Amino acid sequence: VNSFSGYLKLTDNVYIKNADIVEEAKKVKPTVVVNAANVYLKHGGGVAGALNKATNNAMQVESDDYIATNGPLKVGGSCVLSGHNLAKHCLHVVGPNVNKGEDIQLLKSAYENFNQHEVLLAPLLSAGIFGADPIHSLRVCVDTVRTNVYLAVFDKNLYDKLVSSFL
Ligand SMILES: O=C(O)C1(c2ccc(Cl)c(Br)c2)CC1
Repeated sequence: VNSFSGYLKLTDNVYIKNADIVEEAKKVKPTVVVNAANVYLKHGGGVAGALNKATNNAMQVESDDYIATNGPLKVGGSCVLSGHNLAKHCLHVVGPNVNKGEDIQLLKSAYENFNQHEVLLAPLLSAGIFGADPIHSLRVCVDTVRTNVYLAVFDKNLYDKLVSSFL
């Protein structure tokens, strides 16, 4: 039993809700919140910009030190950093950005990072400003993630479309 509330159950391990991931993280304080990161951990907009804003820029400060030490992530890769006031940990995951020409096949590799964590609060990878079809992202999530994932979808219209079209 966990504290996630109001989710629709899609499969044995995947759950979904129309919610602002920032507000959901502040309420649940999950062990892991997933960020929709880029390779530079520049949290400018989309989910990343919103999460970073909620940390009063502490996420960005920590991320800049991470990059200075380690260099950029790979597309499809991830790193674990602090969750600050939102979660115990933040798993920064880089899905391919279609608006940069990146290979959509890398979306499966991106979701594989979730399997290293038993339970996660997450957005749909490569959705929103990353330019992929969120219906496809949900399909890849369900077919790749085996651990327990709670998906927050900000847009109500999109949430209803994802549910109504789910096979
Ligand atoms: O939750 C949402 O509405 C969606 C999303 C996902 C990731 C990012 Cl980065 C942004 Br922006 C938006 C899925 C469309």
